[PDB]
Amino acid sequence: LNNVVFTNKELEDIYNLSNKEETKEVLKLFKLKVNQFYRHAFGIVNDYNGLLEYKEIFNMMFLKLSVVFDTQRKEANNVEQIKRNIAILDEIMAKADNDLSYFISQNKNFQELWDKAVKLTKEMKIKLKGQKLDLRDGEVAINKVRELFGSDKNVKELWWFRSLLVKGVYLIKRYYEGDIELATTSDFAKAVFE
Amino acid sequence: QNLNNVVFTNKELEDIYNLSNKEETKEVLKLFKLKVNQFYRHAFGIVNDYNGLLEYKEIFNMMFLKLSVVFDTQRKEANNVEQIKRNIAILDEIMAKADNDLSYFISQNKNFQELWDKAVKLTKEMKIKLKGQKLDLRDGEVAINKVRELFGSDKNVKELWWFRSLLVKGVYLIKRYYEGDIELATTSDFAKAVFE
Repeated sequence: LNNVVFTNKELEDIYNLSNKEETKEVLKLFKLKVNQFYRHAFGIVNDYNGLLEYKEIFNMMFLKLSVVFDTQRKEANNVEQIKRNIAILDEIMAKADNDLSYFISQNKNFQELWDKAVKLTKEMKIKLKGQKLDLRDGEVAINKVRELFGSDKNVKELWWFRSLLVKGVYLIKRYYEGDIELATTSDFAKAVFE
Repeated sequence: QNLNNVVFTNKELEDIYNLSNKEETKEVLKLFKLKVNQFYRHAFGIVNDYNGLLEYKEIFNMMFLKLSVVFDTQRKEANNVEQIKRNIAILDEIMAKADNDLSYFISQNKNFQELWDKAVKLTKEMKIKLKGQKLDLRDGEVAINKVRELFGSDKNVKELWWFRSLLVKGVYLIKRYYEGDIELATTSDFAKAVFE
């Protein structure tokens, strides 16, 4: 439910203020950075949504940007300041990347799991070659991984823990839909209800 | 998911029970009938309480393979009480091995016990968290999304969500790749590393 990100309308309004003629070829560069910025920001939101701290990082990016827009809004023709603002946007993205790394490296096995996902993906190139796979769902996608690497230590742990979790939310759902007697539906349910 | 033409229908089971028509082989036939039930219970218990374990299908099938053999004996000895008694003992031995196998594997896979406990622990907690939340959606997606939404901070669901997100991204881009695309090598740091 984004509201922290400026609409293309709002961005165009801000670009306008840079009406003078000298502040024109710099305004070209500024417009380019703001785009690289958006790309960089959303890249984070759909390449790192698995990282808890991704929302924080995304938001800081736009909070810091809004500040730069404040400057621009009341100095839209100050080319030397626009040049600096362009540098600040670069500084903002550089910190977002730093944050991204700090967290990924602070989460024990996050680096290892990343490499593994990279390694198995490369292998998927081979395995899927002309397999004409075509289905939408994290399910189908994840089932494929199981189907191809069921013997891998990491996808094994993921599939096992996953199966239990899913089983756990389905039964509690049943429980609250009036049921019980569930305490003897499986060893899992028995341990969950005892 | 192994659970097909290896398991005898209740029709087939009834046919086999019939052969035990004599009258002495009747009170034993009651016990045999009981064991075969406990057996099915035990077997399917494995298929819906351990499907997360790769080797579950193997175990399930061994159980019915070994069972089929006991049925062969019963079929041509349906009135041999002392044999029936032994068969009942064999079914007990079959279940005992299935349990052995289930343990062997689970302990050969390191963190499986830990993850099981954790899933149990978090589920217990879901009882409290979900109380009157009227959750009602089908999909492993929705189900797992909920777990992330409730325990996003847990060490284990954290690793699962991270590794999961990358794997899914990896299978989707390779799919794109094979649908004629490329230029993908610069769509993300992940794709770059995948294609370099």
